[PDB]
Amino acid sequence: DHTIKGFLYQFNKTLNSILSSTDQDEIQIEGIIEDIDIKNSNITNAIQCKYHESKVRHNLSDIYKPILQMLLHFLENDSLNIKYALYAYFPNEQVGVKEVTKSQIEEILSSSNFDYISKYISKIKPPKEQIIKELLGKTSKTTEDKTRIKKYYETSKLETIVDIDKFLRDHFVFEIGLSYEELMNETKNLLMKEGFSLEDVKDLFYPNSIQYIAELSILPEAEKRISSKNKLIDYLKGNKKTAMSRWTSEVLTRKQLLKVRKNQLVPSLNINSRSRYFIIDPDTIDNFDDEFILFVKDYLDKYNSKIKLHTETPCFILKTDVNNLSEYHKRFVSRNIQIITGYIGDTFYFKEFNKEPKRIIKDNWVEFKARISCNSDEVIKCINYKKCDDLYIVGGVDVSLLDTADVNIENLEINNFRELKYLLSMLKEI
Amino acid sequence: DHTIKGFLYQFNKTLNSILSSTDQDEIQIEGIIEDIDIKNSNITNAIQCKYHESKVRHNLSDIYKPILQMLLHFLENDSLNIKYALYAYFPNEQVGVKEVTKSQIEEILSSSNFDYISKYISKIKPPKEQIIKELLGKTSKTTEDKTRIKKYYETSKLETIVDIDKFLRDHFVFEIGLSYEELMNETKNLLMKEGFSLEDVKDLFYPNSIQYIAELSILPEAEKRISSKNKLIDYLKGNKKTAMSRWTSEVLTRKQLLKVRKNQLVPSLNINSRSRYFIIDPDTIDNFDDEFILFVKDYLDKYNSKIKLHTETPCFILKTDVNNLSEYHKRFVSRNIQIITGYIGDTFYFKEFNKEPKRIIKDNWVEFKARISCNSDEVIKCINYKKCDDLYIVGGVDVSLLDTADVNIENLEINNFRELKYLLSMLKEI
Repeated sequence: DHTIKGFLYQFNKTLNSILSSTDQDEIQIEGIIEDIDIKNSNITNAIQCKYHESKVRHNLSDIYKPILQMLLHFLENDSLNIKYALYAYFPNEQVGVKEVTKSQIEEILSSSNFDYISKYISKIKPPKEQIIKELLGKTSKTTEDKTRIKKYYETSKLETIVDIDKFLRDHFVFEIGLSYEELMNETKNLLMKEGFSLEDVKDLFYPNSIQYIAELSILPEAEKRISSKNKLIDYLKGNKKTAMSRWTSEVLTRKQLLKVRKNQLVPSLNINSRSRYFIIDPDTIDNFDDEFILFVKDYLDKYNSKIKLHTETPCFILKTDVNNLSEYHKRFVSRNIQIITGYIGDTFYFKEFNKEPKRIIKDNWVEFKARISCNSDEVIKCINYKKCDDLYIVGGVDVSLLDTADVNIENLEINNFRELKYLLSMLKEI
Repeated sequence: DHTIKGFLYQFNKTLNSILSSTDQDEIQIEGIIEDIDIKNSNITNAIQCKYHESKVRHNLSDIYKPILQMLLHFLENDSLNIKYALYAYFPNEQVGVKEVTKSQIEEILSSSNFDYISKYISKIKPPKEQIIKELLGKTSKTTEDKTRIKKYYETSKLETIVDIDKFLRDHFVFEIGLSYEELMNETKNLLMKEGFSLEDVKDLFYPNSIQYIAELSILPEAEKRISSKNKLIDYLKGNKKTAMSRWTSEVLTRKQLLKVRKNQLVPSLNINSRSRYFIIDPDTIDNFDDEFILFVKDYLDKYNSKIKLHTETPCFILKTDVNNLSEYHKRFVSRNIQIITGYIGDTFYFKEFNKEPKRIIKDNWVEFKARISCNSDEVIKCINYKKCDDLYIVGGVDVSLLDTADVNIENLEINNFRELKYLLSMLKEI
């Protein structure tokens, strides 16, 4: 349980650092240098997280290995402007920056542990004997070699290549961290300052952020572990918006939702001179064949009846084959409705589909009142050539090949022609 | 990463067990006996979780330690009706209950590892020599003592106090667990069976449950680690209800404020011959690039559509650079909207920007319908040269360089184009 609590404390510290950083700061979760690597414009901040709730008092030996690792990294990267930080929590130690003296650092380098001497102290303090260097260079070290190295490092005085004074003065800082509960509360309060309420932070934002940190921690690739405050905020806001939409679309009945959609669509439908295209899937509307002609007749009677005012010809695109289009053309010509399909036989003609109808105002005559065709590639090229004002999609037809840039798209979720007529304001009440 | 994945797998298994258990079952996360301690009315179920994704084939030695600890606990608690379960995942092993024979158990007790022999095998198989008993009773054991104990337990045949047959028949069960992804999917499906949707579980319920399990696991008190399905369900439902109450019914303040602001702004928007200047910061509006053109088109359709009545031209000033202005110019020209930017290449021109548009009422032609430039000093000077009636500021752009003397300033606090359309009376309900 202690390891899990330490991992949670490290994740909370990383989240707090992400929240407290600016938009220009790049932070690497489980960074190359330490647990938290904050990359600013000129200074890189490396923070090591240690949890010591079970320790009554802070001891120098508790921070031997981390300080040795930081010293080794500083020795290997002295030319880099990296600020090394050690974030360790102790229940009985006052929260704040704790100074580490040069004598304490020298005491760390004099530790009798063989692992530390072989890993970090040897590189910090190179041995002056070639035999000891060869022993340290062995991949596998026997017990006699370990004892010899330990005795040599305990008895011999070796110079320190690492500039301890400069490291402590500029590139090192030790801070006594807050408790796990206090750190979590501070992180939640930081989430509060981002416009998020306590309820939202407690329920959604904090667990999602913790899961995001945990997921980024286990990624083997270092580049994929780089995150930022803006990215986390955007991810949380997107999740919140999706949850809001999903939860809101569960209370209102069908009629209220349809009324809301109709009120949304009225302003665009009130304009006399807009080009409106409809993409319809016949299999999502009940009794499409028996009712399609009357629907088009009513639509033309409402929105394409005034010769002087209504200037734009509507277009209807259907997910069907050419033979059904010919049958619909027969049924339209039988009812004295003039349409154009762009098909002569089986071939499609560009210059027929896209021609503008001729008007004689005195005779109240328009050459054709609507365009009706199928969703073939040529027809979609015709649509893309002459971009429409409003593009209504009925039945979830694949719009992947249409150019939808700067085109107002209105997805209509209906299942019968009564609903479609109600949404387009051609009926007063269902 | 392997340890973190194993901890996540254990937490997912605990969550799945909690979901699958009945309302009368008490489950202790990180229980005294094993990882999962499900306490029924008369039978206590102990589950040990192991993750072995990196192991190609399951081996008996992989489960030596959990089985030995389990056998020792059963020996110490033979009078209790406790059923012990081993939940270990292996990629190449079929999911289901796997039988462990008595010969395999005897092989486990014959393991050559000194740690197992001294910890569990010694208590399961007591030594018949008092010297070995005294050596095992020592808190600190030297290498010679370890070697002597290992040799004695390897060479001597010792009887087993624990009833292996009864244990295997009644109090033991070994199951090959599912994969981490499969376990997570099953847990999410179980959460779906409680009345929660898939996305709701993914965004809120699953992270909340995982955080709850993690928080309960690290609790030092065993009693505080006791959980149940009803408690978790109630906690999740309370979190969902609080999130609902904070998200919905909070729109009242925003909608009422927006309605008040709209009513404030209506009187000046109904006059047909006013000059209106907009200063917009794109970073304060969601999806500015994808929605700017349609917003300008709608504003021109409502306020610059009547040639003989709408006589003034709007002016949109953006906090961007010249290249983005050129891109927007391209995009406007592609949509047959005539705008003037005042830039020929990279040089601003005073006389181009502030020329009045020509009109031919017979052909219904206006030379350009909008002015769209950047917030450069020259553009600000052009704005100051010809003073406007209404000045609208979006996003709080710096207006220190503008001559605001005797100018009606209307600051609008919005975060999306839908709200702006609502305020400018181009929509009737958000």
